[PDB]
Amino acid sequence: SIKIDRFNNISAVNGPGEEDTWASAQKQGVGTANNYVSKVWFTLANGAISEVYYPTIDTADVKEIKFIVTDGKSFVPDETKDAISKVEKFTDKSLGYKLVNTDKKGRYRITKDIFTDVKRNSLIMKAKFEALEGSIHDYKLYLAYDPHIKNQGSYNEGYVIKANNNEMLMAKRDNVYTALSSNIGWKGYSIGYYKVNDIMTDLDENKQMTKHYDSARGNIIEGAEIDLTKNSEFEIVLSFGQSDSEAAKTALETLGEDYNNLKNNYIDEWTKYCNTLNNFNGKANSLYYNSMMILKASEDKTNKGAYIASLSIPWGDGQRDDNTGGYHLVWSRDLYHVANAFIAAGDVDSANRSLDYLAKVVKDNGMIPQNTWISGKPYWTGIQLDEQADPIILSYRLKRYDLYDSLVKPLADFIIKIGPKTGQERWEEIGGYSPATMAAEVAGLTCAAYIAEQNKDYESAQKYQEKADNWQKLIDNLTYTENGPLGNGQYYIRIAGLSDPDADFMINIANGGGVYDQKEIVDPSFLELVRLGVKSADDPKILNTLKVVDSTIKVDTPKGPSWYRYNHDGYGEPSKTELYHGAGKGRLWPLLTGERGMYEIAAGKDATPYVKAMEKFANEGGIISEQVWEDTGLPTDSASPLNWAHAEYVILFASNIEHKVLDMPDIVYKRYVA
Repeated sequence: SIKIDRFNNISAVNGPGEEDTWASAQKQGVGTANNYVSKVWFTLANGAISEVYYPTIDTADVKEIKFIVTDGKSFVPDETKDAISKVEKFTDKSLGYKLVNTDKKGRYRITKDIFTDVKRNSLIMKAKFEALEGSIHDYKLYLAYDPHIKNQGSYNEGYVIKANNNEMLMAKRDNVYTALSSNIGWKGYSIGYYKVNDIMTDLDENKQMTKHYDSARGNIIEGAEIDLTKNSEFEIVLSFGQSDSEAAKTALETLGEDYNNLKNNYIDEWTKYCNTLNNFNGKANSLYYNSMMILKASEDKTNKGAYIASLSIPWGDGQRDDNTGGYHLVWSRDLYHVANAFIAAGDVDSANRSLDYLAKVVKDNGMIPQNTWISGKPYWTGIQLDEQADPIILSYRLKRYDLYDSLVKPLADFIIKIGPKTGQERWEEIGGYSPATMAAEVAGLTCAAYIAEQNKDYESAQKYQEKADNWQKLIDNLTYTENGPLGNGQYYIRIAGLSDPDADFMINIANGGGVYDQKEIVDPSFLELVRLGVKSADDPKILNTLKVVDSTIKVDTPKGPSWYRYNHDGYGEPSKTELYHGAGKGRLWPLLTGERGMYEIAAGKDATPYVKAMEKFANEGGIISEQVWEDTGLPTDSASPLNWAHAEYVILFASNIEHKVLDMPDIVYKRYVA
């Protein structure tokens, strides 16, 4: 079959190396083959491949793969920080990327083509080096691969082998192996310890490879020099496997394939998917398709229906390298919104798979936990009522009345047992009576009653609706203050702790936000009331709240308007030069710009400016972050892409064209807002 020869000629010294961190969460791009066979996902940041996942979407194995160039005499620039990167996709209907990194000093230029092998688990990167000033022979090019197998940078075992006369740098941890190869091979290799004797450190001192270790374990960096005199353009392949032979064999198969063929196959698969989506009479734009592919690419390929929140590690630069994947979890709320985008786009199958995933969760838990791993196992144990309701609402829109016994009834019964109060509202920080959460509960029980009737369970149907009607009539008395310190004192507050929104009640804001009276805090989430058809867009209580919200937490950035989640939000960078580590300052959410746009449509007004604002908030790669700065409207180091925000953009974009709220459950609207 294959002839692999391993050798341990020289082991690295003075390990295990210093501790590491993940890459910046601001991504230039994300991708994966549009099939379930190729279980590899990649992300791009700062002009280079950042985290790479295998064999599941919540299993990061790589921190970075970047190029380092030097003249072998003095300067040593790291492309990820000493060069300007420009990103563009192969086409508007494929998650394939081209990167052009131009040295800030204009000495060199590196161009990359990145995508995966549709048939096997391998990441491909074609690259070419160009000498802008002087001659190419005056430069040295080195590749630095940083493996963080199974979500951790420490204790990574690195070594070198030879598969069919092909020198591959190997890395392993438990059952996960990686193989790094070159179509033209390496001019030299070395596996050293991070910040000790790694390729980067070796160059800072010698500006050329001095060490050539072929073994190491800990926080390692697998470096290699590219023989430029042999070819300024080459192909780098990274394969994965559950063994040395598998990884190596996979790399050999990918390398043996014709480049253009692999690339075209990758693009065609993605294009095929895009062309299956509604184009809205030719109005569908690039951001629409980009958003839909990103969502499509956010599903685990083993646990189908498991869509994650974001394929990034927020403020990763400041996060320690051990076990990280906060946004790599499944939230019923985010999944619900993502499913709505798939529905709006015409990909009903994807929405149903996500619903069936949730049905599986309810079967094993009897309810929806705060969030779960992609496997379906519960993670956090917070109690969010809105999360118990959304799957019911989705069951209704997908007309999946077959899930009544396994999904609808258990969740509806659970909600009636503990509602209308919630353990925590959608920001997952505080409990009480929330207009957004109660809106979800009313909509969910109404949809549950509808489905119960379809199943001829009239007893439950009546029970559910009666509860829904009762809670709907109490929303105002429980969350609408008329004694607030803001504006005219009349508005829905973020959340009430007691059964009287006019009473005094101190709450503790998360992330070091401080202590304030419930009446001092407003949250744009109240618009969920109208979004779900629980309240009319022209209800004077809604308008009154809007005045207070825009006077306190609205900001017109040079990219357009956006809003904070609520006053005194601390979930974000404390300053422009500091990363979020638990206590800082919450920034603007393009997600909320989209939600306001959706409300405007409900109010019978043009939402184009909100569509345009979201478009400008997206970066060069068409990726929308969770948060953006108030002064420039540019992305912070928050999670990106924020799948929920892309889903919101898709729904807003489409809704603004149809002139109606495409994801609002009609029976709820007809009963309360019509």
